Amino acid sequence: MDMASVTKAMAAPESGLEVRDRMWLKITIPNAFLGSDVVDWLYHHVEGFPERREARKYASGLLKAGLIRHTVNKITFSEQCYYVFGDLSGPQPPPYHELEFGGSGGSRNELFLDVLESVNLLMSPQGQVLSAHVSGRVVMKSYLSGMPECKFGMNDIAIDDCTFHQCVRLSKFDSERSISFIPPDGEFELMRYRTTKDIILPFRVIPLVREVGRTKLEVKVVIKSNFKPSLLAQKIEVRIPTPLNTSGVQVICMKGKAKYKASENAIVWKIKRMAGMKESQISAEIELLPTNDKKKWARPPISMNFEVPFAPSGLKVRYLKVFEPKLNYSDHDVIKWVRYIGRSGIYETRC
Repeated sequence: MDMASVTKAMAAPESGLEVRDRMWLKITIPNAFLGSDVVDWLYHHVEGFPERREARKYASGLLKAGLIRHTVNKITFSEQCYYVFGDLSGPQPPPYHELEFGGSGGSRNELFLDVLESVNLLMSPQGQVLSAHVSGRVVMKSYLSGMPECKFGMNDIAIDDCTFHQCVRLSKFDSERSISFIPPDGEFELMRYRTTKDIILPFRVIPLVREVGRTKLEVKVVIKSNFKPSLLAQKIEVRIPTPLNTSGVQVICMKGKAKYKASENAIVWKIKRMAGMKESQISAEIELLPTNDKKKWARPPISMNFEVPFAPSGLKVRYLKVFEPKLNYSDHDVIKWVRYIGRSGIYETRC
């Protein structure tokens, strides 16, 4: 078989080879294994080897091959030192520097993690959630020098299905709650996913519409923010659909502002931002012209758009270890920035 495929074998988290985070000096090497266990698993599970003296000659081949990188700069293949995988899957710009007072600040090495989810709901008049699911994706801007091996980890959250950027090693997710990989430079979609269980619904809408004769139609809708009081959801928009026979509409709201764009047959309520665990109300009286043969219909659900600074799925980033074998830097030298941006898609409540 080919060398690449062989290593890829040890790769599977279930394979024989033990691979765990080891700690040397102050540093902490991510997903590393002993050079011995490699020669072991090499012959024990890899056939075509006469003696263990041949299983080691091969291992030395993988080191020169690159499929296996030396934790700390060393040319000869030792067996009593740790190792980390290379690029098992299928350009040098000038670096930055810390600004000093006439001085050479250490090279720049930071990364950005963006968790972008979109919540979609279809709640019933009384709260009975009907539709519900979150479509998310984790994007990453990499500004790391060389080819540092990284280990991304989060909580575990019943994730449904998902894809992963090629550079992602074969990482079990039900037991690891962490995947490994060699980050391509620049920005890329580390992974994608979609969940439906245990989703956090930012807002809850309590719609109340009453009929008073024909000309009168009362409306009182209240929204309840649902999340830590410390977090503020901004760019909020509520869309309440008015009948077609609308003659005149009067609105009242203590917070934000709300207009009645008839050109769209709906009242638009815009709220600068709103804290957690809080309620807000908007009420309005709708005038109706006697309905002389109106189209066939039922009240379009009340849509809602927003943006909350957290992961509507419950996903939270626990850590992103970075380690460069060739160069000297370890996590301690890397600046890590995260940011959750949960937006809203089809978020409607049955009128």
